[PDB]
Formats: sequence, C-alpha cells, structure tokens
Amino acid sequence: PDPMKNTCKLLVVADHRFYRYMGRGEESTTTNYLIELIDRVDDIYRNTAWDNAGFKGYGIQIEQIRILKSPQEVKPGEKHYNMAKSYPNEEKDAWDVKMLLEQFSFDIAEEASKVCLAHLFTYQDFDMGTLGLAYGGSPHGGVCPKAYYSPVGKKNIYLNSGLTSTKNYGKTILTKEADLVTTHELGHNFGAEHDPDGLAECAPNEDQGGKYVMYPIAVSGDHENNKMFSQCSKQSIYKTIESKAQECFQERS
Ligand SMILES: CC(C)C[C@H](CC(=O)NO)C(=O)N[C@H](C(=O)N[C@@H](C)C(=O)NCCN)C(C)(C)C
Ligand SMILES: [Zn+2]
Repeated sequence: PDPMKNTCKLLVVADHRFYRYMGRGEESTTTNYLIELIDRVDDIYRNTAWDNAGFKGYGIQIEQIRILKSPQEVKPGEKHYNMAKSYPNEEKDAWDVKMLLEQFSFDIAEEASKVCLAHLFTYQDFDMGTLGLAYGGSPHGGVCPKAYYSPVGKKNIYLNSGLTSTKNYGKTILTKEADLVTTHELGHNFGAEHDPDGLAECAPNEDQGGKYVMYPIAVSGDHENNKMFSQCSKQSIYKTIESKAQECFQERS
C-alpha cells in the first residue's frame, strides 16, 4: 500500500429532506450525524485486509459537506435532485431511486469531477424497502470520476456517485442500520457486487455469523458478519484499489 494514496476523499451532500428530518433544521446536527456515520464506515474499510494480509489501511474521509437548507427552485419541465417534488410520481414520498441517482450525478457533475466520490444523503421512503443505490460493482462507475456522455443530459456526468436514504417504511432507520446502507453503497463504488447465495463462504447462515455487508437484503448490525466484507467483496475491491488508488486516492488527514 501507498500511504500517500490510501484515502478516497468524499463530497457528502445533505439535501433539504435530510436537513429538515435528520438535521432537525440545524447545520450542526446535520454535519455531526454525517461526520460520525462516515467515520464509523471508515473504521470498517480501514480495518479490512483486502488480500487477507497487509493490504489494509484503505479508507474514506470527508473533504466537504454541502448542506442544502431549502428545496431547489425549478422552471416548468426542469428537474433537480434537491427540488421539492418527487420524480416521476409527485404523489409519492420518494423519487424512483435509479432516476434520483442519475439526476444527482447530472447536477453534481462539476464538483464530482474533483473528488474520489460524491455521496447524496436524503430522507425519502423509496418503494419496496430500498435504502440506497450506487455506481460500480454491477453485473461502469465507482471510485475516481469516470466521464459518461449523457445523451439526455447533453453533457458529461461522472459515475463516482451513490446515495443513502435514512427513511424506510415511514420512520427514521437506526444509526446502526444507516451505517450499513452507506457501507454497502460505497462497497459498490469500491467495486464489489452483491454476495450470491450460491457461495456459502460469501453468504453464511445465521448460526455461522450471518450475511456480509454486500448481501442484497438489508442486515441489522446484530449478527457477527453484518459489518464486514465477504471474501467475494474483498476479491472484487482488492482489484479496484490496486487499479484506482494511484488515480485519485490521497493521503489520510
Ligand atoms: C443496505 C441494503 C443491503 C441496500 C439494498 C439496495 C441495494 O443493493 N443498494 O445498493 C436494499 O435497499 N435492499 C432492500 C432491503 O433489504 N430493505 C429492508 C430494510 C427491507 O425493507 N426489507 C423488507 C422486505 N420487504 C430490498 C430492495 C432488497 C427490499
Ligand atoms: Zn446493492
């Protein structure tokens, strides 16, 4: 490992929904929540030996927190990830998750080009229990801005993005649950795909420590494996880190 290039610096964005419901309309409350969540997530990453030996000490740190206090004013037919209304169906509490991640990536493009990753934190009840989404580890994108020309957007967007919602089934999720959502989404950004049932080593039974963080079904941080990366995730992420740390990782602050 290169200690000068072992940290993925993040642009963290709190939308108006997050500011109102998680921040309780306060900047200090909003930032403290995020600083603490990223730091606990960083502990999981930093302590992971990607090759099961000495390839450890890789993590994440916040470079900047953008705090959107109020909804983004939009012109008719114009959409923005921070607008007041949900898209495509305004009658719903939440956006369609895939459309939201695409919109966030479009709006944050200039800022995303300058950071290892951009992450959106929101407060909306995505349909059917979805908690987040991210580019990378899909069956392109993830760590280090990779341009994608959007035919719809008519401009380059960067695929170094992800999002976390702390609202699910009409309530705020536990902090131990939110930590796991962000760890999983950043896991995709770091190159990991979902752990498959077909590989017992990567998807253990409840009496064998339970599921790892990359399992497609949400885990409550009460089982032994829930806050850890599987050997499947480690193999995928090890390859990403090897290829990507020299490109955009920085020295730990
Ligand atoms: C932190 C979790 C692992 C992220 C995944 C989505 C995902 O893979 N994002 O990258 C999820 O939201 N999963 C939901 C999940 O497991 N949500 C739980 C909290 C839930 O609501 N379960 C109820 C089952 N009807 C699904 C979409 C599978 C329902
Ligand atoms: Zn996933």
